[PDB]
Amino acid sequence: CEMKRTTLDSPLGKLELSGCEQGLHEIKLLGGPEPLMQCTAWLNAYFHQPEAIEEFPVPALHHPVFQQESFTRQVLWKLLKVVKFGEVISYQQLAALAGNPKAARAVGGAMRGNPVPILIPCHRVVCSSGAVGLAVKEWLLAHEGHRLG
DNA sequence: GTGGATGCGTGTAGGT
DNA sequence: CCTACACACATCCACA
Ligand SMILES: [Zn+2]
Repeated sequence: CEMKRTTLDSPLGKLELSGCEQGLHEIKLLGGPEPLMQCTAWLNAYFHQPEAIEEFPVPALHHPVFQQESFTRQVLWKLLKVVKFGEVISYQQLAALAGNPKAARAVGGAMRGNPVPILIPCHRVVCSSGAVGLAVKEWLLAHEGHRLG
């Protein structure tokens, strides 16, 4: 893992993309490799072309959580593959969806644990009460057309 | 290790 | 709607 970084300007501020050649390791908000370019492209699309987003290639993930099966990995995967743009799901819904229905709260942890936010929409996961750096979650949701309250 | 403590949840229940 | 509470549960953390 000979680490590589790169920072991209976004509506949210400065996103620092870091990963190796075997994939993206992490997307982090502050305020030369392919999985990095793919991710940069993808992120740009998400911000200025959410229509053709499903067209841009998802970068390869190489963060340790993505190096072996873990409930947390199952979740993050399910979440990315199932819940698409503009949609939302509740912790428990995802929990069951991932396999474990009673792991609603664990899923919350999995969300806290996501190393690649925005790419892996952990913002699209809300409370089964409809309830929703909170600013950013709300900004992403607004960007995906959601109401307030 | 193991074992208890932890938290981005949720349904039930009563109170304002 | 809101504080209170009981519970289920993958991780984390400190101690052995
Ligand atoms: Zn790597």
